[PDB]
Amino acid sequence: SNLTPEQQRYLNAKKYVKLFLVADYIMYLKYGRNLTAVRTRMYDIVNVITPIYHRMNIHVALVGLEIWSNTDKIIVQSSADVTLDLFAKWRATDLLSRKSHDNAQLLTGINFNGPTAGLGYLGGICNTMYSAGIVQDHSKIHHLVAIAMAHEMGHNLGMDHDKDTCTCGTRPCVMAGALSCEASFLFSDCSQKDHREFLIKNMPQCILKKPLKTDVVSPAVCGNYFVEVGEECDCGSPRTCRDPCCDATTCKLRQGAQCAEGLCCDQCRFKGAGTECRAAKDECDMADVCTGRSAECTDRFQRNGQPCKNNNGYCYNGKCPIMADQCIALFGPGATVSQDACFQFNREGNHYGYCRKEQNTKIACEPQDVKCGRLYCFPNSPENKNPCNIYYSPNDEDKGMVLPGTKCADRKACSNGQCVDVTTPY
Amino acid sequence: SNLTPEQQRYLNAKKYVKLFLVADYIMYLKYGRNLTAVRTRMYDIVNVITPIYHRMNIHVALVGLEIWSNTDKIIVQSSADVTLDLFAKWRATDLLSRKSHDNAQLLTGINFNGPTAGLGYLGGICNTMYSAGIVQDHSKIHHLVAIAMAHEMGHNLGMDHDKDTCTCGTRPCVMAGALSCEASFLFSDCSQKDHREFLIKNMPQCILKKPLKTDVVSPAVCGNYFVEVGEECDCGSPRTCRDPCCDATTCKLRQGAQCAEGLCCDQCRFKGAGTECRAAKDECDMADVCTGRSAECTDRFQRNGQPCKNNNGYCYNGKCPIMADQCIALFGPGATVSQDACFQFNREGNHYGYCRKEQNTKIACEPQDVKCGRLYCFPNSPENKNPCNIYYSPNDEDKGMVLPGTKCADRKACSNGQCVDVTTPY
Ligand SMILES: *[C@@H]1O[C@H](CO)[C@@H](O[C@@H]2O[C@H](CO)[C@@H](O)[C@H](O)[C@H]2NC(C)=O)[C@H](O)[C@H]1NC(C)=O
Ligand SMILES: *[C@@H]1O[C@H](CO)[C@@H](O[C@@H]2O[C@H](CO)[C@@H](O)[C@H](O)[C@H]2NC(C)=O)[C@H](O)[C@H]1NC(C)=O
Ligand SMILES: CNC(=O)[C@H](Cc1c[nH]c2ccccc12)NC(=O)[C@@H](CC(=O)NO)CC(C)C
Ligand SMILES: CNC(=O)[C@H](Cc1c[nH]c2ccccc12)NC(=O)[C@@H](CC(=O)NO)CC(C)C
Ligand SMILES: [Ca+2]
Ligand SMILES: [Ca+2]
Ligand SMILES: [Ca+2]
Ligand SMILES: [Ca+2]
Ligand SMILES: [Co+3]
Ligand SMILES: [Zn+2]
Ligand SMILES: [Zn+2]
Repeated sequence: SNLTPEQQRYLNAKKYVKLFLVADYIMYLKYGRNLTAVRTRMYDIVNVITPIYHRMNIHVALVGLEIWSNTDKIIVQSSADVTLDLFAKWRATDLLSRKSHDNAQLLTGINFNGPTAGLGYLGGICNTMYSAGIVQDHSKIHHLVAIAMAHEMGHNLGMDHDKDTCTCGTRPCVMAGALSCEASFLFSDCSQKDHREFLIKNMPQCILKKPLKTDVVSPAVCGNYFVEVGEECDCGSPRTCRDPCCDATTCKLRQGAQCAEGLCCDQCRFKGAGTECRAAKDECDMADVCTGRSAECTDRFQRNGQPCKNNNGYCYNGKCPIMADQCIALFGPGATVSQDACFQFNREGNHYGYCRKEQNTKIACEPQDVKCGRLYCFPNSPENKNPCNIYYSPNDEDKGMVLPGTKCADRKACSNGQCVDVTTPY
Repeated sequence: SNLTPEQQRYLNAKKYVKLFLVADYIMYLKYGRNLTAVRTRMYDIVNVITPIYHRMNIHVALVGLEIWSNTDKIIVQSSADVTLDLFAKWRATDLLSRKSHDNAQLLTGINFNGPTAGLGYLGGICNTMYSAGIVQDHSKIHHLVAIAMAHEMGHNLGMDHDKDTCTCGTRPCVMAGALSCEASFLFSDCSQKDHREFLIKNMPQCILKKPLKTDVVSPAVCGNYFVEVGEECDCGSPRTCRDPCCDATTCKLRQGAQCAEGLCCDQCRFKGAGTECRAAKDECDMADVCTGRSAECTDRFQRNGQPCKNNNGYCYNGKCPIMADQCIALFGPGATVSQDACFQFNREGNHYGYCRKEQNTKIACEPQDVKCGRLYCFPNSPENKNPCNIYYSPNDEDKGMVLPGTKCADRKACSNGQCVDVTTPY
């Protein structure tokens, strides 16, 4: 109730963690230079992690797998801390450059200094440079290694270590700071909360996108609640399965049934074509309709240029980019758009003030394209004595620039560093 | 059901296990190419083993450590069975030829196929071809890796897996078929009995020899029940120590104490000079007496020459070496000394028949020193057609020759490939 319609809508949204596992050189050697063995080892670990996170309304999906059999791609060392750091960086510049994934975990055969069996950036989930974690293949029992991985992933998802009071049952919980073969596959009531609050406050977007059945590289497992290649539906085990449209025993649709789950499926039958499946959430969202011959129901948004937010902007691919909200995202609450005069600094085409970067140079904004270059904000505070303040980033000079589609005038929005009319398909 | 003098005598003897550990290349990489780390690992493991086996009157002592930091000497595969064989043969071939030890254990970071976490020949202790075992550094907790090694060594000591009727408390025992991370460091009642029986019906001699304090390659540890360099005594950990003569904390004798161990040590004091500390086992043995100013009991014997074995041999360093028994030792029962004529082949000076080596050459025997070269025996098998038979080891050529002090002529014995008189100090 206290949660915005979006927050509640976010929490209710099923979660997916497109995971990308990585086995290091020692893992390859550890398993007799047998890629099949290493690969299988990982698959199993996943078969333990998946059912664990189901109780968190999160489906871990192995969308990728890499075994450094020819040689490691990062200086994996006894220092769990350094290893994590190097792994994350590699993951940010190398891996993410060729394979899109929500989180990556490193399974190494090396032995980290001290009792630590893994590390994972707290809340780093979805984050390009922090949604990672490392785990030592510390025990022969893969069930224990999986828990270790779930632990690290637990951190990535905002969860902390269980404190004395925290409980999940009569045995230790995944987030217990110390392992043991008496460890369960349950998260303490604390973890449950920490996670929830984390989600509410951050709402990491990436964990919302469901991977394609083909994106999953893990051997299809019937009963894991996820329809994988070769399966028609997955409602879990015959005992837990609650969908009459599916045969939990073989993961196949039952005679007559055309679909099992989905917004466009009622009583095991494709909803009539034209029937609405998803209503409009905002003034830029367009109610979705069922094709009638499919089980899914793609999402569509209003046509760009559609006035939104009391005529303060124009819809852009479902969103309503306002120059005001952008300042609040760059500097925080209370932040406001600097007066017009400020944007005139874009006509200088200097290091920060510009509109477009054709090749690598900087083109000064045209007198009528100023509000499309660098965004000048002003934190509405009785302290700040500067009306014009920009948000620069040495790494990305685009960061801090007026987002595309941002209303730069009446019936106009920024396309490519220029204030153009919103009456033209953009 | 009864126990023979030699058996009881053997049982009472303090047992020692000069262990040699070997780490594979993966172990090297598994610990960041840090020899200190790998050594420390092996050291910690021995620290857990020692106390376990002491309860068995067995003092484990690390007399050798070899880390294959450059390359493995054998092809360590995921097949435990094949690795055990390769290692067992390597030891019998390369290792034993470089350093003497009672038993070797291969600690590898490789993962064995299936649940197997180690392997070790049954009752192969002291055997040059079977006193070996392979252990997987499967867990991060060296405690479980120690129990694993203790388990394999257990087999080497004639111990077998525990039956559901065997116990050692509430926790599972070392020789438990399944390795629980809650496993204790105790041996089941069955384990202890099989061991006793094994020792009685075998009496592996190598474990009777105590390792010189200078042979222990492992760092001195006050509490390892072994008086190493810089220690006056070692009653184990200060917590378990029960010896009223030793300061378990400093491994120093307490005030008013002259000793803590020794046949000539009683109640922390030296037994008075003259006191008997050992009876004569055979006819070539002389009762031993305490000096009064020492805790040890030197085992003196009869002067070499004393008639023994019903006048078939002459005492030699506490033993009565006679060809009669030698043949039986080399070719089993029924084997008897061949007829004089045979020994003539020793004059041959050829490949096998000789009396002694200079360096690479062999000084053939002479008409009299003939019966002091290669021992000639013959099987009593009716199907036998050869009177002169020989035992020859291409590995060690000395093997098969007549034993020193062995009664050759009448009142003479073999000294150095020569039949010298027994009256002369040989
Ligand atoms: C690589 O590892 C795989 C297993 O991880 C080995 O294949 C297994 O072989 C056994 C028979 O000994 C089968 O019972 C298993 O089902 C197989 N595992 C599966 C499902 O692949 C394979 O032999 C190893 N490679 C080699 C030849 O060393
Ligand atoms: C090589 O391995 C040894 C471990 O045997 C490391 O030494 C340890 O260093 C830590 C400090 O980080 C101490 O707390 C431990 O007590 C040390 N172990 C012992 C007993 O030596 C050493 O730092 C490693 N070297 C490298 C390059 O990492
Ligand atoms: C197998 N090793 C373990 O169980 C050690 C135990 C431990 C860590 N710190 C300690 C301080 C005192 C006593 C024991 C420990 N803990 C770990 O590996 C945990 C480390 C962690 O919290 N990583 O984020 C991750 C694990 C939960 C998978
Ligand atoms: C960590 N894995 C284990 O505990 C497995 C369990 C196991 C062996 N055989 C089985 C058959 C069916 C199911 C499980 C097993 N056992 C071992 O590693 C034991 C193997 C052995 O007997 N070595 O001599 C050595 C061990 C005591 C250290
Ligand atoms: Ca499935
Ligand atoms: Ca829609
Ligand atoms: Ca000691
Ligand atoms: Ca004596
Ligand atoms: Co003792
Ligand atoms: Zn943690
Ligand atoms: Zn066994």
